[PDB]
Amino acid sequence: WPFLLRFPIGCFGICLGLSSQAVLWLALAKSPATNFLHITPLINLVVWLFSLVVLVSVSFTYILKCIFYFEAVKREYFHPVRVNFFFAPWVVCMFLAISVPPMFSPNRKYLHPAIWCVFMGPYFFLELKIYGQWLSANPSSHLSVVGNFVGAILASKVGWDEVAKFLWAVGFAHYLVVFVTLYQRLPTSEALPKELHPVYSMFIAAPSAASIAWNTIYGQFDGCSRTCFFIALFLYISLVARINFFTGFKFSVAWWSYTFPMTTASVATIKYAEAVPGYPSRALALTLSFISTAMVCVLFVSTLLHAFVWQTLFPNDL
Amino acid sequence: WPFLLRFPIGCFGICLGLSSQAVLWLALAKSPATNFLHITPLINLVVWLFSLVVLVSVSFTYILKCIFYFEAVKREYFHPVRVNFFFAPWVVCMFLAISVPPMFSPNRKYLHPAIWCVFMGPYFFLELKIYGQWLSANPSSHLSVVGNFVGAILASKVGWDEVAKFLWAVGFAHYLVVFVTLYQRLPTSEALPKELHPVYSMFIAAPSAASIAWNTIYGQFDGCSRTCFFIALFLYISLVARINFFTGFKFSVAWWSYTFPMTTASVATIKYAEAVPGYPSRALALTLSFISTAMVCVLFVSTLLHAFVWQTLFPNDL
Amino acid sequence: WPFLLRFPIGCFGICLGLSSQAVLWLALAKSPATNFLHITPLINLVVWLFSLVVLVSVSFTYILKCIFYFEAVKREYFHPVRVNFFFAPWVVCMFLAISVPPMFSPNRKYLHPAIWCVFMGPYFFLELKIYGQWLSANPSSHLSVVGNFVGAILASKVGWDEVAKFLWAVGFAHYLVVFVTLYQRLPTSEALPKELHPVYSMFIAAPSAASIAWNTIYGQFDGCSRTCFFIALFLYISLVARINFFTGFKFSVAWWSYTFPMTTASVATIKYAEAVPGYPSRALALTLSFISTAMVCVLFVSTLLHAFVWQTLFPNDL
Ligand SMILES: CC(C)CCC[C@@H](C)[C@H]1CC[C@H]2[C@@H]3CC=C4C[C@@H](OC(=O)CCC(=O)O)CC[C@]4(C)[C@H]3CC[C@]12C
Ligand SMILES: CC(C)CCC[C@@H](C)[C@H]1CC[C@H]2[C@@H]3CC=C4C[C@@H](OC(=O)CCC(=O)O)CC[C@]4(C)[C@H]3CC[C@]12C
Ligand SMILES: CC(C)CCC[C@@H](C)[C@H]1CC[C@H]2[C@@H]3CC=C4C[C@@H](OC(=O)CCC(=O)O)CC[C@]4(C)[C@H]3CC[C@]12C
Ligand SMILES: [Cl-]
Ligand SMILES: [Cl-]
Ligand SMILES: [Cl-]
Ligand SMILES: [Cl-]
Ligand SMILES: [Cl-]
Ligand SMILES: [Cl-]
Repeated sequence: WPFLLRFPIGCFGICLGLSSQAVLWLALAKSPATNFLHITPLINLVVWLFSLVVLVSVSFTYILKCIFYFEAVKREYFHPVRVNFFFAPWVVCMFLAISVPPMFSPNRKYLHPAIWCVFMGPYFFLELKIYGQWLSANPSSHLSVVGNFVGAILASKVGWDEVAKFLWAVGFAHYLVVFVTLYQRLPTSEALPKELHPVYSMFIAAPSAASIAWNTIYGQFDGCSRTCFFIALFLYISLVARINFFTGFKFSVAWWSYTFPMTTASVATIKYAEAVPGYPSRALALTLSFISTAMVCVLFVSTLLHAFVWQTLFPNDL
Repeated sequence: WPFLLRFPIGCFGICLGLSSQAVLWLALAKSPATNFLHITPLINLVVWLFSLVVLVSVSFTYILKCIFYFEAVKREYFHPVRVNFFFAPWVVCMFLAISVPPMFSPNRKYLHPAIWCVFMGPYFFLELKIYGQWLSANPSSHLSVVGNFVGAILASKVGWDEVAKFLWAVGFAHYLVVFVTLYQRLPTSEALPKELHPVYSMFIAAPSAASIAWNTIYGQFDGCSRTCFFIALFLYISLVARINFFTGFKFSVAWWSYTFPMTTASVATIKYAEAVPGYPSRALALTLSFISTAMVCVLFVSTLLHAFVWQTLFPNDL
Repeated sequence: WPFLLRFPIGCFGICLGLSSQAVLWLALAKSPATNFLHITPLINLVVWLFSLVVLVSVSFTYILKCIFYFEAVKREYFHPVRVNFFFAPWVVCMFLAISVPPMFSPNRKYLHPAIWCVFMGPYFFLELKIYGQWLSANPSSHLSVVGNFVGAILASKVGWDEVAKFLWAVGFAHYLVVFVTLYQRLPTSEALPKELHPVYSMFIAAPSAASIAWNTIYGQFDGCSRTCFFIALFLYISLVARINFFTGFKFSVAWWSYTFPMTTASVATIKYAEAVPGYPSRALALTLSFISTAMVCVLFVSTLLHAFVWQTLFPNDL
């Protein structure tokens, strides 16, 4: 009935809509293969702050939710679906950490190693606790895959090359089982808003994160980064082709969780253009970046215009 | 009751018996490690034409089947087993495309790129349609594995090295799930003609096709091509050892679908001899090629002598 | 009722407690990264003989068991759990073969190839027979994984580099399915002595054996050996963290089968220190070796003091 009680966790995904984008506009300002466009770095300055403000506000309201109604938090945690959203704040904070604007650090040779330890203490603690709790047959909504690759990226950025290999191995081990189990029962059309958002978006995006983590850790675009990227591209093509355009769709706030895969799948190709200099690669990167940015912007406008003039966004007594 | 109605799709496999062989006799005429044998290229000329004629005749009779009795085609398509034979004509045509005799093209530096696009338009269309139809728990008789590796070979031959990597990645992704699911319930003895031919032959042959596609695309026999080939060899050894010779077997026209794996597993070793010059490798390649050719020839003679003098080959009202 | 009838097969695991250790004390006497410690080779001399004596005695009593009560052997073999112990003698003998003290062979450039063939005749025969018997849905207690990597190590030591690749490929193929199937139902706490010892120890140790076999066969610590080792380390960390220390545990003779994984996971890190010269790697190797040796010694003392003064070690009429 009150505002605090009627608050879904999916609001974390809203941050995932923006923070990942904050990465891409940095790459377009520093990509050696995209110097034809005069993309000023100032475009990155007015996105990182917005993402940080959104994260701060959402974390604030969630903490105010926990301090008052603990029974709601306990009920939400003990769910077969909503567990995957408990890794969201760490991932969003890590994506914000990677994309610091150049103005803050004139010489960012290496970031201080405190942030990585601070952000992987609780992450491994929560992951181990969740896995142990669930272990005591569909092990697809209780294992984390995306966080390991982002952590490998962060560790490589900090300066611990050796550490990031462990995270990459753990992420690969956790991803193989999920890919084996889930692919046989992949959701069909007219099921995107059918209470599966925390699961099927971070399964077509993790293949792309590996293509970035491996390239960052090794520095050479070998065959390892040229296969996971193509697997992600094939999945993207399958989703684009199989969807039913004739049936159509209706607006939902839950669509914000499906913008992360296509947003993180364009930095992969913009970092792939650097390896193979050619017209098709640059055209593909540009068109994917354009469509991702346009969809993000139109979704933001729609959710802004559907929240203030009308007060029907928040469901009551879920 | 009539000839047109009583016509199984497995006739496509007959082409798979010959066209793949047309590849091998080309390799034996150009293998640098098999120049001791004075294998004239003329042996390849009188096999490619035969395979093309067989394909033309079988395609003709199948088209005449479709134009008259559409209900039979609809019933055959909506089956849990017979779907896998709907990828056969494209694979056979592609194998015929790879093994063009040298006489036709005096300087075959690169084939024209039209053929690959013409042959992968419908192939991807059909694969996507079939997967989407089945998705809407044994996902082993509705996914294609062999076609991707042959397409990678064809794309590498044409001149698009970059394209063939995508097909290789897709084939690997589709093969891993099939290998995981099927290996736990591998068919036992006295079950080869038990209505499973479209499935278990293209599971012990796809591991060998990768060893050829990777070598062709990269040009160096690295460790990637030295593991899938050994997996295929181990599967071959298991089939040879476990089969019950005491029980015996009876002649069946359906045996023509099991000659493709051993035929395509000998070009792998004849292209593996080129990497490691040694007596055991050459002996293994020669003996596998000999046994495959002998079995193909004896099967052809048996099916020819069991078709004209006696009119009991075609079952009535399946 | 009699001694011969009341004899479990798990006694083979006792040899696995010692023979693997005989390897480690050899490495500490020859590791270029552990020359600070003045570890004399004499420590290896008084362990290999002990392991050989234990193996001889246990094999003797098991043969005397088979010659008298064949029905007991038949009943033990036809069990859903006890099959995995039928590969133990070959593995222990192979581990004894690898760790021959230097004094016996002044110039051990290459071992004679007879031993490998003698030890892989029966091994492949038994593996194929067991797989064929079981095939005619939890395929986790009838497939062998560890033996292939040890065989690859032995073949590389003998001088047949090419042969050991086949064993590595077979081991990888058999391990992938086991890892996929078993990881979803990994045993929880208070279940280590719950009649699962032949299964869950050789699943957290096989990942480490690959890191040694690949390094031995190729001679360069590439990325292949730096991922399976980390997977094994992650599994080790998960076991250490998740176990319930508050509940405690009671002594059991069956604990001897769980000392093999941590014993074979320390030679991996002592051979990993040679690739990356650094303080953390050496400290990790030293502490793992110390804890493994201490646990082995305390378990041996406990099982010696629980066998002679008290006669309650052997259960009657299992
Ligand atoms: C969707 C993603 C996140 C899951 C991971 C899929 C893997 C099964 C793929 C991705 C990268 C692929 C590997 C990429 C790099 C190599 C090394 C590669 O080396 C070469 O490229 C040949 C010679 C050279 O250039 O070094 C040989 C194949 C192999 C092992 C590939 C095998 C299959 C791998 C491991
Ligand atoms: C039956 C087939 C079709 C399925 C594919 C099985 C894969 C799981 C195998 C086949 C090739 C193997 C890879 C082959 C090549 C490499 C790179 C390889 O590089 C080396 O050979 C070491 C140093 C060098 O020579 O480069 C390290 C292991 C690895 C990744 C192997 C890991 C396991 C792979 C991917
Ligand atoms: C727990 C174990 C026993 C199961 C095996 C897990 C595999 C899926 C892992 C282990 C080694 C990994 C491979 C290790 C070596 C390579 C080649 C590697 O080459 C590089 O390291 C980049 C450039 C170079 O240094 O050669 C690229 C990734 C890849 C294929 C890795 C992909 C994933 C592999 C095959
Ligand atoms: Cl970036
Ligand atoms: Cl996740
Ligand atoms: Cl060829
Ligand atoms: Cl297929
Ligand atoms: Cl050793
Ligand atoms: Cl085992």
